[PDB]
Amino acid sequence: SMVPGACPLILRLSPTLHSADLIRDIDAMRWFLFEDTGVPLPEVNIEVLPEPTEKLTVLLYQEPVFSLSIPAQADYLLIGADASVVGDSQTLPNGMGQICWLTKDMAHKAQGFGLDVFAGSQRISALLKCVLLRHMGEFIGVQETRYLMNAMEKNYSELVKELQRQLPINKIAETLQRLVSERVSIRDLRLIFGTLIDWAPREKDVLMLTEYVRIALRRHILRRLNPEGKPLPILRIGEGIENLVRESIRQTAMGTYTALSSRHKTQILQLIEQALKQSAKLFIVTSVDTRRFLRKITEATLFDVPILSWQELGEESLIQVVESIDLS
Repeated sequence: SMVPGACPLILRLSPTLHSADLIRDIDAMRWFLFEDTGVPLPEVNIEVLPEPTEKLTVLLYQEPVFSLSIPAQADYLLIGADASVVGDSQTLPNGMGQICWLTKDMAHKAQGFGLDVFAGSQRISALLKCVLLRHMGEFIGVQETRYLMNAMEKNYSELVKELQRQLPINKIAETLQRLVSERVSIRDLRLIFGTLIDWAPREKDVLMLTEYVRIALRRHILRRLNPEGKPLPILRIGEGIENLVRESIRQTAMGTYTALSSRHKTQILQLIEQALKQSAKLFIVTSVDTRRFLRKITEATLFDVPILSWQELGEESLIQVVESIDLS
């Protein structure tokens, strides 16, 4: 008893909406998260609250980040879809999306528009999943990279045994973290390990190895952003900002970080945020030698905002320059 080591993931439910064949739903949820994003997740212990408040809490390493109260009338949960039908709209914490509760007739009407709607137990799964995608970078450390590299040795022994003698594990783990953080799938381990073996002796910076590994997954990146090959509602950055960041980066040579002028950071942030309010959804483009720093700036907010570059863009990808930036 009193063993050290917190519990990874645990779900607290009121017994009014419990054991409605929830186990199968959460299984089928994680068995799909795995093949969607590669990271394998741990089992989900479920706790029963002797409570009347019909509440649910999802505790992450014995510390809470999601807790919601479901009204009695709630049913036929819809999640952040179009405003065609509005039964009851709601906003989630930390900007994790918006939900909407629907009536049966409104649910059928929504289904008519080709959307999807959940009811019964599957609403719990579709909400838990929405919670997890926001916190996928938590389940990748020095101890899970080892599990992946031990699973591989079944069929790729001579590849991992050759990757090991080029990098220490505490850099492979960092690279995988930097990748899965930006919602880039890592299910193709063969290609990542190959690209890491190629460039390892020529470079000792994980922050650069990540960029090189990122260039090589153009198909696996674009196929997800732009199904059926539609033109990209892109944006662009201003040459002044590009140059400013360019000289700021070299301000330090060893740490490889950029000296920050808040009297430029703040303006860049506000100007970008205002520009996105024009409904230019995603696909901010930038120079190759700055994308990492640009994402470093934004990650504090506006998460789920892709920051691509020209190298990740195919020679014949269909483009529409919808906006441009003037600050300098």
